[PDB]
Amino acid sequence: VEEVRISLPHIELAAHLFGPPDGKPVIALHGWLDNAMSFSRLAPKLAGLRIVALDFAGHGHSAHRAEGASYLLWDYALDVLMVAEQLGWERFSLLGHSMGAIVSVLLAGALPERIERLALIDGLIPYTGEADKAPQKLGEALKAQLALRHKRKPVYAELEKAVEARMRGEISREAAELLAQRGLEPVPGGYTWRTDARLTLPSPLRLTQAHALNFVRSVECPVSLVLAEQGMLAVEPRMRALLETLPFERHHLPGGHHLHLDDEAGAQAVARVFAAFFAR
Amino acid sequence: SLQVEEVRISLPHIELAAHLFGPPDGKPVIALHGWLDNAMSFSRLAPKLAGLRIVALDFAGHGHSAHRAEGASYLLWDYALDVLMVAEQLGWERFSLLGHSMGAIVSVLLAGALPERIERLALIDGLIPYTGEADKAPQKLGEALKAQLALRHKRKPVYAELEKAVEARMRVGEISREAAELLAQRGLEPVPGGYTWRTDARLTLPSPLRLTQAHALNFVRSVECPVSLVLAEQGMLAVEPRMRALLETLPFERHHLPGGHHLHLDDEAGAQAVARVFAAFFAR
Amino acid sequence: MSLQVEEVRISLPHIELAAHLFGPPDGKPVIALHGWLDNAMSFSRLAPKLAGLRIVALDFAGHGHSAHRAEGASYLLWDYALDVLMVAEQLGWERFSLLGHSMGAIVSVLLAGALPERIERLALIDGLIPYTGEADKAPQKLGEALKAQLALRHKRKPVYAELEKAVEARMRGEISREAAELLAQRGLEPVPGGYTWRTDARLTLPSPLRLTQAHALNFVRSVECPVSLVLAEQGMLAVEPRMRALLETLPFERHHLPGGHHLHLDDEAGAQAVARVFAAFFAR
Amino acid sequence: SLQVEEVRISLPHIELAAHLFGPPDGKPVIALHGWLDNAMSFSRLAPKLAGLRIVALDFAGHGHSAHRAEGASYLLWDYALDVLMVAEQLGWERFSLLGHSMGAIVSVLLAGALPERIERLALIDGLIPYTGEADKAPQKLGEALKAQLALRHKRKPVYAELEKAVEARMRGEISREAAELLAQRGLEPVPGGYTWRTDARLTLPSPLRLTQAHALNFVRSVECPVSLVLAEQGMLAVEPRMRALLETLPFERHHLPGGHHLHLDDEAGAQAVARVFAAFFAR
Repeated sequence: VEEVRISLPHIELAAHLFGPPDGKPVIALHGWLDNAMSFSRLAPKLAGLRIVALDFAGHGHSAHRAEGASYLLWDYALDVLMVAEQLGWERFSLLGHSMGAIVSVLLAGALPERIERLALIDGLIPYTGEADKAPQKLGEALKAQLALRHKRKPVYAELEKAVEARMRGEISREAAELLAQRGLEPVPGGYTWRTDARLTLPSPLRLTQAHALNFVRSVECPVSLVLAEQGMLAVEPRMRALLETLPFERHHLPGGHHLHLDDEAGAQAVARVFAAFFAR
Repeated sequence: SLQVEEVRISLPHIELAAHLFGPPDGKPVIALHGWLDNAMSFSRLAPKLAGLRIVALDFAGHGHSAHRAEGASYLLWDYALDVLMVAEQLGWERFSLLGHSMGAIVSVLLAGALPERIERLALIDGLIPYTGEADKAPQKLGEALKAQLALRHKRKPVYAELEKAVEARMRVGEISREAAELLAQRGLEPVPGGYTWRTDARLTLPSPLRLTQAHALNFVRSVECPVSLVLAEQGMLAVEPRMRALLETLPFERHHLPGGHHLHLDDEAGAQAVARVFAAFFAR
Repeated sequence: MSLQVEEVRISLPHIELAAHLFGPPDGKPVIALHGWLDNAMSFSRLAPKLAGLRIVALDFAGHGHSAHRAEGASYLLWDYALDVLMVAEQLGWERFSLLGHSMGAIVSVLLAGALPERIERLALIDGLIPYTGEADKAPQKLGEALKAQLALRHKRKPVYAELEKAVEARMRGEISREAAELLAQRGLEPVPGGYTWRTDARLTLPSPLRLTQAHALNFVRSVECPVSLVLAEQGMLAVEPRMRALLETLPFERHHLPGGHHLHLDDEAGAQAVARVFAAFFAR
Repeated sequence: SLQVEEVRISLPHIELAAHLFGPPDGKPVIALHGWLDNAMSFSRLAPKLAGLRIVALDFAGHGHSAHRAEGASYLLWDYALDVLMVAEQLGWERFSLLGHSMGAIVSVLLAGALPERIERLALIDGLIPYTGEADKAPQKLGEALKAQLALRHKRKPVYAELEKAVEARMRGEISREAAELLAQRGLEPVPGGYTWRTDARLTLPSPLRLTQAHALNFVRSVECPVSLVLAEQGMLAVEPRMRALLETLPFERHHLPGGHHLHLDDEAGAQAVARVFAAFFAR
């Protein structure tokens, strides 16, 4: 049994189950618009771990949220905790990529009694926004909502065009293909990339810089952070300075933002860091 | 001869109840009530404001409005979207807001986020939310996550007798009997025991992320339209020197009136006192 | 002295309904059921005249101010029967009576024949059995139902710029002007162009599976309680003259009255006529 | 290169799960499983039907498809509507049905009601539902309504042990391998172990049965060729009314040794069903 629905009171999520049932409890959280197959290459190289690779709401094969509900970061955080409860987990670890890493940091800092450790791939804090611009951002969010019912879902008459659509938005062909297998939905024309139109909405309220700094400082468990030298630190070198103020174990590795999925090579690089980490 | 007075308003994500006051050609006003109250909050004030088309909206989870769907939150800017969507569904471009307590706070958020849309703000004994700083936000989100896990356990009181239900609404001068009776007519629901104050258990939840003090101040300083704020002499705001110091730096017109937090509902004289301010304000 | 509760939500597990409450809390418990596309104000003239009774004038799902059913749910006659039974459970009612007009009378009979230990009495207004269909046409009928379900996304609801054009629209659905007005107060919803008769597009769908004539007659035979039937001279018997003979085979009390199908709502005289019948019947 | 095998199909009112089998350009077939089963019911059969594009659909409330919304029914013609909407979502106008048990009953209803859409029926040990006449209909409606009131109270069993949950599946007759195949798509994790993911409303009795005349009228309105596989000693095969009825029908019958789940119990049983249906889809 490697593929299940997990029924929470408010939503039903999909998950793929990796590793043995006696292994260390881990939930694996993927990035924006991705899904659990983000851990195709990586989950099976971390033996000793019972890895539940969760589709976030509105991604992969998990349900779309009910009408009116938001896709904010702490809504995912609540989903993940309730997945843990529904499994009977008390303490567990989080393996996170990109947005998934950000969600993991929030949970760890909000509920340090629940999180045993963090294995994070090329993600840490959200894009932030300050109080002076907040009235303005809420207004943008309110207007984007009035346009929600007119959003488009593109259609690709053939699969290969669906795969390469995903590359122009950057990953390898095998990565795109692996995501597509869990990520595509048949429509009359052909396949579309299953998603919830609300996932493109601007947030009504970003965390300030002080909020994000406080979350990251509230983490109490060990942290292993893999940084793609062609990834996030290529896009934000102010991150470098913040990372120096933190105790997290940093490993810079070749590859891009999805280094753990692009290649067997990247995945094996990531796996060796995390296998070490999970063993101590 | 014909007057539609009670309606549903269909938003794409929720269906709300509203009571309509005034001539269909009056200045457009949406009235927003307080936490765990309902449209009858305005049952004495709205008839007294006779140039105005007042849409007295029940907020989600309140009065006769639907509860939100499973998993949806009840945050201030959730109400703000709903209110805006009500204006859309009514075909309103520009409109004014009349708000009591929490409804005043939602009004201020809306006005500061969408200055182009809000003509006027008439606020009763509310302005800014309770705020929380970033140093406690992680602990606050932990509390919210835990409260969500424990939400299953809460239950709603049942009153076998209606007078018991009104009496539970007053619990020694915070709200009058007449005020609790008016609210009770739109706020109670028959159950097997008798009556319950119709509500959503999720309205109990703590916010996962409070606005910071800086956030609250930026919203109130982004209000560009005329504002008339009425403060209850026997409420908390008119007593908070931190409120006085704030209002003194803002252009909002201010009036204090005898009475409690529900002064516009408690009796005719209060409603008329408040009417006198807002009727002059709207007549400009 | 105390203000009483007249308008409420009634929370069922799967839907939330609206009802208007008439009469003394200790009155004989009655649920009043209206016709297709009408609503609880179908009983606005008649209920106040039934002095002994505690009448819960229910909005059916998708009508008046009750919620529409969730995505994919059907509006078959027996779905209404369940909602009515669940309403009584939510009121704590063990045994109860029914007062039904048109489709409401039909639902009442289905309920009374299916669960006779709960229905004490039926008061029926110019309704008895549904339109039926035999097995030889069933595949065709389901086929039609599947095709209509596929075409349902394209249904839209008329918009009336003018309150009075929405009322006249209802007079050609025949019914007096004051009756259309009365129903319009509970049946109209504000939309951007003005007013729409609030409804669910699914109420236009054909049944996937009609009751056979034998079904209908067995539901009628299965009624165990006393039944009072009112027959409008220009109503049901003027459309289906076969009905007169079926009725002569049933122990239902029959009262022939003037007026059309909505004789209880068209005018004060119909309501007075109908009320003296039902008031006699409910005193026994 | 890699192919899409597991998918979500979005209908306006509900979201279903399906496994896709066979060549993209195959003869279009939607495969329909039986009561309380899922698409793993075809795990053995469908790979053996090589010319066919088989959309093995989880019925609402089963397998990995979503449960219906609050208040919605699980009646045979709600499944029929779903199957039709899935065909629309796939862009299929004419398509074939492969149905087991209740899946076969739903398929007959669809063919009989929309002859223009159904090209063939390949039915396994299913034909018409249990019927009930008008003289019992009020009693049945009342039982259905009393069942609805009491549904609230039922809670689903929880099996601390995965194999205890499988063994529960075994109580008609079915093999351990068929049970485990179904359990891979039909079990969900729960605080105390595992539960068979199912909607409780699936246990409710119908409010309104088809009469015998309805059922007969549906089977007799099927205008397309049908291949009916019967289990040799099943109730459908031997009850004199079913044999008598079936003798009057233009359907291609084949009685085969095996249980109600003969297409799933064992590879041998699947091969046997494959041969029949393979030939039938070739003509």
